Amino acid sequence: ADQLTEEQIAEFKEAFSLFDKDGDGTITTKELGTVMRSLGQNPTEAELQDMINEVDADGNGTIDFPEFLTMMARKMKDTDSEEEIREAFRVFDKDGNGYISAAELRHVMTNLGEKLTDEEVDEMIREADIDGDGQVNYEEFVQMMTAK
Ligand SMILES: COc1cc(CNC(=O)CCCC/C=C/C(C)C)ccc1O
Ligand SMILES: [Ca+2]
Ligand SMILES: [Ca+2]
Ligand SMILES: [Ca+2]
Ligand SMILES: [Ca+2]
Repeated sequence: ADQLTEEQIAEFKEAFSLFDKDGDGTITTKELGTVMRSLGQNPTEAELQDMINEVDADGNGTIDFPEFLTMMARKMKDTDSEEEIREAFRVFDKDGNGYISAAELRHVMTNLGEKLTDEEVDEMIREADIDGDGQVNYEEFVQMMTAK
């Protein structure tokens, strides 16, 4: 009956130590690839794999913690985006009473570009999602992103 639970939040908290679990403190593609299990199959990493090494190839396909927070901070917007996404609810979600499915989401992602994989969302939304029915909405948008 309860959709929001503390357990769900703990997942993100635990994942924090999961990345460094490999060693004392290090962020590498191997660590990220591990998360693939919780997501079953998230190409998002496959395509990015090259992107990570490219920008990370400055010294090694690994990123230090001091830079990890900065990178995630800029890449991921704080929870304050909730208000910003609020305006996007009407435009992003025309139906309003309805939610965007994975199939419809793909069409939107296509218009954006093709830098990332096309399957990332199709499979990521399939496993990582408890419902498995794939659905995106304003309420979920806030939980989707959380830099802090
Ligand atoms: C540094 O590159 C990395 C960035 C992230 C951050 N992860 C994300 O941004 C997940 C992608 C969000 C998918 C959005 C789908 C919408 C259209 C519904 C994780 C690991 C990394 O290696
Ligand atoms: Ca490490
Ligand atoms: Ca680095
Ligand atoms: Ca929709
Ligand atoms: Ca869902």
